[PDB]
Amino acid sequence: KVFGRCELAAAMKRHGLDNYRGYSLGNWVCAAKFESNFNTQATNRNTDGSTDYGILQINSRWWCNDGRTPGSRNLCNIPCSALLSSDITASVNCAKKIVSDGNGMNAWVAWRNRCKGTDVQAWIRGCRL
Ligand SMILES: [Cl-]
Ligand SMILES: [Cl-]
Ligand SMILES: [Cl-]
Ligand SMILES: [Cl-]
Ligand SMILES: [Cl-]
Ligand SMILES: [Cl-]
Ligand SMILES: [Cl-]
Ligand code: NA
Repeated sequence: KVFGRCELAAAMKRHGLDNYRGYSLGNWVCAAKFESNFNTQATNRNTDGSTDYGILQINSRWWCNDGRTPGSRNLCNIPCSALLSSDITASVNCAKKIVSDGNGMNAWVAWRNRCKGTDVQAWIRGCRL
């Protein structure tokens, strides 16, 4: 599924991400824009052989099982395929564990490089939330 901007803002609010760990909804929408362009089916292979999955590009190195990332963990206790669903519940539940892990949203390098410190409220501007 390719979400629209306000459609994703609304889904992320419905699943309790807005202000989760103090990160306003615009931060989460911005992170999803630059990680996946709002596409739930996005996958990207890392140099180290791990893969990133879904709207928030969650990595098989730590968070999900894909069966092809040696020495990896599955800390969200999910198949990485669950992160590619039209329903964002698994991505949101896993993202909540990631952002709790101690470095906040810096875990998402695209958030650090493209969203952190910017006018992230622009991402939810005009949305009926
Ligand atoms: Cl957009
Ligand atoms: Cl915001
Ligand atoms: Cl594996
Ligand atoms: Cl594990
Ligand atoms: Cl699995
Ligand atoms: Cl959803
Ligand atoms: Cl933080
Ligand atoms: Na894994």
